[PDB]
Amino acid sequence: SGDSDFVVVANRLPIDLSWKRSPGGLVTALEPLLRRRRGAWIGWPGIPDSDEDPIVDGDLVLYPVRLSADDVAQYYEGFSNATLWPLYHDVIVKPIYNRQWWERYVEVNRRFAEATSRAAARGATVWVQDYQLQLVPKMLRELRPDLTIGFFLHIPFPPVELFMQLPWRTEITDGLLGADLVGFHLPGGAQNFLFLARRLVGANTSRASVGVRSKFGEVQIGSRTVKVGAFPISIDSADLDRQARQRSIRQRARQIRAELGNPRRILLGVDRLDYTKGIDVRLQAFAELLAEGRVNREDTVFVQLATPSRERVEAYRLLRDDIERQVGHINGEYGEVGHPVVHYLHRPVPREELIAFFVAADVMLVTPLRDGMNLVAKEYVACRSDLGGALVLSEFTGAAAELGQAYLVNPHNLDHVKDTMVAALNQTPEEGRRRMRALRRQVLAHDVDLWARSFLDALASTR
Amino acid sequence: SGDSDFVVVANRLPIDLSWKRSPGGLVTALEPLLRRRRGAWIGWPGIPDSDEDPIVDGDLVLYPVRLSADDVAQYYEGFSNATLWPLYHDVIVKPIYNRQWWERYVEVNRRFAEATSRAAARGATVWVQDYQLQLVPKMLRELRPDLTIGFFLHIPFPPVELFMQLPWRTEITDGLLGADLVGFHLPGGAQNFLFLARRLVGANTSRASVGVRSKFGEVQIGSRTVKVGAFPISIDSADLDRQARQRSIRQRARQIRAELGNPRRILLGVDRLDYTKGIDVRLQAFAELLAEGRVNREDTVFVQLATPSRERVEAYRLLRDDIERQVGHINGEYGEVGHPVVHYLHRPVPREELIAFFVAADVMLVTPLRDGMNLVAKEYVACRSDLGGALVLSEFTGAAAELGQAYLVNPHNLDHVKDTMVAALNQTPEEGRRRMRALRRQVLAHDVDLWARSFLDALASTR
Amino acid sequence: SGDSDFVVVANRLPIDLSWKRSPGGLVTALEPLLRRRRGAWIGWPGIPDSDEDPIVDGDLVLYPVRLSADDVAQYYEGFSNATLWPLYHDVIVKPIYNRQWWERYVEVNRRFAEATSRAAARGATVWVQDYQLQLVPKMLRELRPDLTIGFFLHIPFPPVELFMQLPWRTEITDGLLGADLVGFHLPGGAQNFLFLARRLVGANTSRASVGVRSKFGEVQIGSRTVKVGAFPISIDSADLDRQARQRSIRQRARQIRAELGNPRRILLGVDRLDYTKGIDVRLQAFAELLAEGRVNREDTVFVQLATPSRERVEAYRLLRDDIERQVGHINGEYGEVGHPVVHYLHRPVPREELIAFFVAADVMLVTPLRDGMNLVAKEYVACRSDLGGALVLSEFTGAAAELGQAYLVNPHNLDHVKDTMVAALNQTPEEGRRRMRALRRQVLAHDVDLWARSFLDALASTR
Amino acid sequence: SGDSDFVVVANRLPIDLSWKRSPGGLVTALEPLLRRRRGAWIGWPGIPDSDEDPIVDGDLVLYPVRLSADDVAQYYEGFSNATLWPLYHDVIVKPIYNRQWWERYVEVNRRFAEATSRAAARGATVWVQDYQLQLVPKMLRELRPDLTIGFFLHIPFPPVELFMQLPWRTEITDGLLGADLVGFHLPGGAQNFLFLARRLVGANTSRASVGVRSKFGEVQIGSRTVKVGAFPISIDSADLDRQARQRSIRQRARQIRAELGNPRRILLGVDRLDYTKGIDVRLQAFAELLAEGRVNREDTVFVQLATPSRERVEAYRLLRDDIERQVGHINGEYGEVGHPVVHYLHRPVPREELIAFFVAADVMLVTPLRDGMNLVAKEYVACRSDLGGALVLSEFTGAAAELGQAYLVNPHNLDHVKDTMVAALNQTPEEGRRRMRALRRQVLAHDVDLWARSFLDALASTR
Ligand SMILES: Nc1ncnc2c1ncn2[C@@H]1O[C@H](COP(=O)(O)OP(=O)(O)O[C@H]2O[C@H](CO)[C@@H](O)[C@H](O)[C@H]2O)[C@@H](O)[C@H]1O
Ligand SMILES: Nc1ncnc2c1ncn2[C@@H]1O[C@H](COP(=O)(O)OP(=O)(O)O[C@H]2O[C@H](CO)[C@@H](O)[C@H](O)[C@H]2O)[C@@H](O)[C@H]1O
Ligand SMILES: Nc1ncnc2c1ncn2[C@@H]1O[C@H](COP(=O)(O)OP(=O)(O)O[C@H]2O[C@H](CO)[C@@H](O)[C@H](O)[C@H]2O)[C@@H](O)[C@H]1O
Ligand SMILES: Nc1ncnc2c1ncn2[C@@H]1O[C@H](COP(=O)(O)OP(=O)(O)O[C@H]2O[C@H](CO)[C@@H](O)[C@H](O)[C@H]2O)[C@@H](O)[C@H]1O
Repeated sequence: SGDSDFVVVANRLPIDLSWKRSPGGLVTALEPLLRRRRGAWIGWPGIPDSDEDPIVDGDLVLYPVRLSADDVAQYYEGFSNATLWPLYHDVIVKPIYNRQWWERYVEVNRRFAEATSRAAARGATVWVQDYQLQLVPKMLRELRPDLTIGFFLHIPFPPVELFMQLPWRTEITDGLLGADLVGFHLPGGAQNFLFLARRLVGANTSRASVGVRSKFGEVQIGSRTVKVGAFPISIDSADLDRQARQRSIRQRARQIRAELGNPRRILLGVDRLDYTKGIDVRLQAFAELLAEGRVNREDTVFVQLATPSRERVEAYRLLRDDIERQVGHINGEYGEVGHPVVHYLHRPVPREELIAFFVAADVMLVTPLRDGMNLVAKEYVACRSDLGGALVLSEFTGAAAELGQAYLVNPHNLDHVKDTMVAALNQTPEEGRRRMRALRRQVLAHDVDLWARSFLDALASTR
Repeated sequence: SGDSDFVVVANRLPIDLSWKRSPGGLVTALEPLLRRRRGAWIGWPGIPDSDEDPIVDGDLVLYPVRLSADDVAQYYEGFSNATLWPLYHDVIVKPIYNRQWWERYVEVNRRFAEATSRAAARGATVWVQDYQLQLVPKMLRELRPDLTIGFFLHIPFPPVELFMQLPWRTEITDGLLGADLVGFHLPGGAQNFLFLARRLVGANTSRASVGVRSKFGEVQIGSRTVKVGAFPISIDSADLDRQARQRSIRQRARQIRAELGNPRRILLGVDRLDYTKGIDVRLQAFAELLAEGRVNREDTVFVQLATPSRERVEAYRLLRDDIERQVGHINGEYGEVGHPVVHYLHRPVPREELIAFFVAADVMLVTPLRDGMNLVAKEYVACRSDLGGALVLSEFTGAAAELGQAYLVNPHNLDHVKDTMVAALNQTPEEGRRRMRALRRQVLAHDVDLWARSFLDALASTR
Repeated sequence: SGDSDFVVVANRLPIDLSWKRSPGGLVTALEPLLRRRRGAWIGWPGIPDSDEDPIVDGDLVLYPVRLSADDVAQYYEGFSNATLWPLYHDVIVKPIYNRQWWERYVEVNRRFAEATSRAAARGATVWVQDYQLQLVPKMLRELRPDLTIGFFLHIPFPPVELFMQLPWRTEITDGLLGADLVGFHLPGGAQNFLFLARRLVGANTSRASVGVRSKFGEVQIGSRTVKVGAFPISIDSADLDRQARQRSIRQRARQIRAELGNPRRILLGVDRLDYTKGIDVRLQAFAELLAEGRVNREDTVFVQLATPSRERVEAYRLLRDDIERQVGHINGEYGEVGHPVVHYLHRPVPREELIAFFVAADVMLVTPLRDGMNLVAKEYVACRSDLGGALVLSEFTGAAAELGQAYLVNPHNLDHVKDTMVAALNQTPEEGRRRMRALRRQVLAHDVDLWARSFLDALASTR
Repeated sequence: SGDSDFVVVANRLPIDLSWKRSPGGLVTALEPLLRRRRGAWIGWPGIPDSDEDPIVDGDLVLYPVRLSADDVAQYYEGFSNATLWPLYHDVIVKPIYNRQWWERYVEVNRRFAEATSRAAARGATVWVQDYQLQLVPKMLRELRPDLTIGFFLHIPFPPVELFMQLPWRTEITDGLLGADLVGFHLPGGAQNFLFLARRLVGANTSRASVGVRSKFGEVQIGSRTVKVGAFPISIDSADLDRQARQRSIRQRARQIRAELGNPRRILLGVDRLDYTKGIDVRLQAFAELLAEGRVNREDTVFVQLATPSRERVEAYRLLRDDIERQVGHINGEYGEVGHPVVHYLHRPVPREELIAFFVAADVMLVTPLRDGMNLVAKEYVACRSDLGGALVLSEFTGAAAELGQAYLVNPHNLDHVKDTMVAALNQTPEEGRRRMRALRRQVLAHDVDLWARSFLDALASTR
């Protein structure tokens, strides 16, 4: 019946493609828990039409979920990325409502639930991850009412006015309510969920504000209670802090500045390419600052590192076209031959190279239109043990709830985005250090370990 | 100092362009109150660069507000229609954030406040109308703290996640909080407003659900309390009921059906042209039903009457192009020469002609994506004293909160929109009558008089 | 070796899909020649992956060419319709240059040549039809130097400045030069071909103007001479004339006018849907005339009958969208419920119904941007034995070279298109008759029989 | 009556904006003729609403033509740049036919003719320049039949099938026929003009091919004959040759290569931004070569220098957007931070800097879709006295008729454009020198002086 007493369910297995374990991430965050539990991980291995035979990793048992390329297209590229993703992110792009996508999403979700049941021992603890798998908790509780089930959403949970658009709004809500604990990064998501529970499902809920890792909400579902909480994700702050101190990284950061023609100021953007990330906004702000002579085109350069994402989704292709136009435009207007003012890469950057960029950057531009947390904001902070740099951060990130000492911006307020970029570029050394010290105190004290433990303690208490 | 003890403030004066009073509307709803008060109306006369000399109407004193064509472009076509309107309607279209529009909106709002102060006697009651004038209550209270000020929003008040986009979010919120009473059509708007008050402004508010014309919310603003309520607007039900019974109207309805080639079923759409109104959705549903042979192209016709709106706003021009494409397409595919399946007019229809269409229509299609109330739903119901017809109504209207006996649809769920249109077309006489009787009981009992009195009683109680 | 002494090669067999002979067309025009020759027809049967076994029709032997759906996509929808077609029609739409399309076009052309060789007896006469098969004459002469080969292009032959764009310009030119006779509708095409022969291929040609069915051009290709001529295609004028006189047709024409609400004037457009046909132009002209009050929206109606074409080619889908927008727009602006000013059908009209429309129409609108001949202009004329009606005809048709008594227009000169439509609508009975009599004298004397005989006499003389 | 016996008429005066004479160009080419004649120049000074008082330059008398910003918009940006320009260049972009533009073009042309008459002495020689002023010769001959009038078109003269689109085709043709000599860069243009003369105007013309600076064509216009010829424009080859040899230029070329990260190969594009210039084609070719690994992204760089043009014309803005997208795209895909594979400037480059780029570039990419001559091809050749470099040149330039030793390409044949770019990048030193020597022999022997003298000798012989 499966001999795992702790099970993680996520769209992907924690491996890279023969194959090896992916570095960092949740799987590393859960390392010391797997040392005391019989742990399993359920997910798609990332290859189409694979076996579903369990793979032993010593520390982990991997249960591959079989998906065809067609399953992936309709469940993932379709329903997950082109229905749920834009809807949950404040419909920045118009969601597509497609019944064939929904039906595949249901099937695939069931397949994940079945795989989980195979792995899970009696009374096992299950942690379901993220928006692609919102039906699993209910499906799992129906197959296996003995299980303790947690669910955490890594993206925002939208306001009810928007969520209601979903023709399958009730099925998704019922899906989440199959969990013992439903967690979000922010109290706002939790409160939206409680309100949805009363409005759409008619369940009795708690009415108080939801705290951070405390003051939990409750939804009554017949005989049982669903716990609702906010657990803001973070990074392995100490590890990144240590990694950024390496001599090789610091020398690379110096070499990067030399390769850029030794600018006095470097702005940096690091993003998975997504319309949620507000890359177009920072480029527009930068172009207008150059037009206004408020940024010196001779000693200031912007580096944007976009890692490719969701190429088969038309909205992402269109966003890529817009950004790339902006890059060519800005350089043609304000650059010189042999000296761009914008450097842009559309590719995955090796982790040590990326860290060197964090170390090199005088201003980190993290300006999403809407983002669940955004780890890049926290990664930059963790890397600046030298206390240099400046973080310009959108209010519409979960990170802005913790990183209040950054230069916060409303990305829709372009005038203030521009004022703020100038302010960050021209800050005094002391003021820069004051902010970075405060940000680091936060990020170092609130790491992924605290997050993981807080969620699992909450989940454990529902027993 | 002005000798009016009751003052209405709205973007437009209640006149038609020399000039005469506009029929119906709020000005008719307030007729018996003006018989017992010295009443004034403040608004733009609809002509550019006019005098601001008061005009006596016997029952009313009209205070024209001077606006230039440029004022109208930036305050109205700009900020009101291309910033606030799309934002408040769940960003169906992308709002434009423009500082020049904001500054004009502020100036014009101040000009309205000044005009109000001129007209208003000491201790006068003021009722400010709608989204173009959200700054007036605060501006007015600053000029004239002796006044009792009510404000009613005729469009939805969006969720906080969306409202927060507005770079001038705080100024707008402070603006509304200048009122003694802030009213919305729905509890949902009221509750969004209270939540915004706590989150953005930090004011202490009530935490309970907001009732309908009862169980009011409260926002504490220093020394004074702001009342927050839901007052769902309606029509002069009895008057429209009476008007629809005229012999001439009923004969016209018969003649309309003959001019349409005597179809067995007529579907009707009546809308101010707006992307909020979901005209594209009903056309898509109709086209697919015809493709699927689920509607008989030989005996069923759809009439769409769009009255022109906001021609200088690009989004409205684009929507008009899309709808008109759909019309040509559907007729080219399923019509015959001499017999369209879709009749479409882009023009204002005389009121008696419009009522004849309500009487003629077997199915009323009211399918907005998002609408504050939508009066057309209620007008149709009021017209069907014969108890014929069927109302297909979007859940995303304020009207759907009262007209639950209609055929309710999620307009994003196209499959169900299509199922519902077939069901309404093919309903039994008895089932049709059962629904229409129940709808009429509601609409006849809850008219614009009840709405107006409920709001003003609430406003009066803040003294 | 095949026992046919006269062979027609065309993209399609002359059949309809079991199957029966297509009415009218070239196959009917060649009926009395097949009575004195052993005739064969080579072409695709219109079904994918068919046999290539000959089919005896008594009067004809049909040699089916096997094509896969992929062959059709790349050779026909691709190279023929999306490379050659827009290029030859003055690049109204941007040609797509695709090497995979070219290679398939070559393969398919070879397959046609092989099929021809199978059917053709020693010394047989072969008539290759149109732009999809321009490589066949050279390929055929290489396989079978005993054959007499004619080729006729049914579309315009573009000026050299445009033809030169084609990366495979030389291969196409060499292809055509494989024929003993290369014929075009117009001297202009013939002269373009001669000039191309000198410029691109370097062959010695004649330098005189090319006559109509006379004064032929010559291209010297080593040992042999290629004849170049103009043979303007026509219709079976006498048959259509006779058909239009039927009592049933005339009664249908009257019934059509009654079904249109008995307009005083009917304008008609009849076209295979194509961006070459200038349907968008006549709609624009009509809309502006209505806007200007120069056409009476109360007693004048426009009927447009578009038969579907090339749905898998994006440019045709886009044109359909534009036209259909125009239709919806014009009706929404100038129509009434129950009375459109534009009736539009996107569907094949039965031949007797179409003829009834020709008979009913007061003004025939034939306004292509560029058209090889356009048979509709001549069909209308043939149908008006009552001498009623008016033909408005684009100068950029081959038909305008013969139908000079029509109301000729430059479709790019919209002001004059509009003036001309008013003039045609309001012509005196006598002036209308004078033009229609002259047009009919032309069309009745120059029919498809004269065309076919003239081409084949020219082809025969090369022996 | 004006005391100038030689008069140049062009859209612009030969000055830069107080003001000074523009370097190089036609005005320098005509320097030794002005030393023996009383010369005048008629044109717009480039400022709106100026005086028309003559300005003495000692060597020249400048007659400013008064134009308002509105005149410029409708005559120049409108008719010239958005009607004639796309039409004459094979409708790469769709011409706009606008009667208001035409009427302004007529008025402005008349104003130029009047200014000319003011300056011109009895029996004076007049040289009218280019496509904005095609009506002047007829207008001038009507005012002043004593004048000898030449006209030269600097852009291609399109084939008749395209020219015929122009609603004002006859007025333009009559306009040109007002000249004693009409000259084009190429025999092809001359021959198109003769054919147009016979077809549209019905004039008797010569029928032979038109030679280069010889074997002239003739159009008979009543009593007088119009000479038609081909005079391919060139540059001051010797001066540019000398200029490129300067030590400072050669050092700058070396410094440019160092600033580019010392690539082994530099490709260069230099163009006035125009959709005729095929900048999008070379970028596409370069991107695909990089994708295919046929160009080394580590040691090969492309520099594109676009100088801004016609910003108020939407087609030019759209082309700029497309190019700039391509630049950003290619760099994001194949560049490195600190090392773009494409450098792009949208700005006027100082002449000495531009020459340094010619000297630095290993491959010159001159790939227009259609261009009258293209001087950049010849400028590059003149600069390479070191015999290094390679010229990749579109067949669809007038320059390709003289520069046959370059690497000629059909820009529509992208496969061959790509093959050719690889071939040019990888040519042997010797083969490179062989081509460059031959090209230089041509360009050095056929300079702007030969062109100017040949045209004026032809013009003089019509006396
Ligand atoms: N060019 C590049 N090269 C190499 N690495 C790059 C890169 N660009 C970004 N990365 C890395 O990818 C990760 C992106 O982190 P995000 O917070 O943006 O996660 P994401 O949006 O994908 O997932 C969701 O989950 C996370 C965690 O819950 C939330 O922060 C987020 O809001 C939510 O959308 C970072 O670790 C970052 O360093
Ligand atoms: N073709 C036509 N010819 C003639 N008359 C036509 C017409 N089409 C529509 N009308 C009339 O115009 C009015 C439209 O009523 P709506 O409820 O849609 O108001 P509207 O959206 O403009 O204003 C806002 O205020 C009202 C009242 O608060 C809210 O119902 C609404 O949600 C909100 O957007 C109806 O009275 C209707 O009969
Ligand atoms: N809605 C409808 N319903 C039923 N029938 C319809 C119809 N619309 C058009 N037709 C019929 O289809 C034919 C179209 O004739 P065209 O001259 O336009 O041919 P087409 O352009 O396809 O072919 C090419 O070959 C012919 C003949 O050489 C050239 O005239 C032409 O220029 C060239 O492009 C007519 O017989 C017409 O009556
Ligand atoms: N980025 C940059 N910075 C500085 N200078 C730059 C530049 N880009 C281009 N130039 C210069 O501008 C000129 C462009 O020459 P073209 O031949 O392309 O002329 P153009 O097309 O404008 O005019 C028309 O006239 C000429 C002459 O008859 C014809 O060659 C042409 O076909 C026709 O369209 C060159 O002298 C070139 O060196």
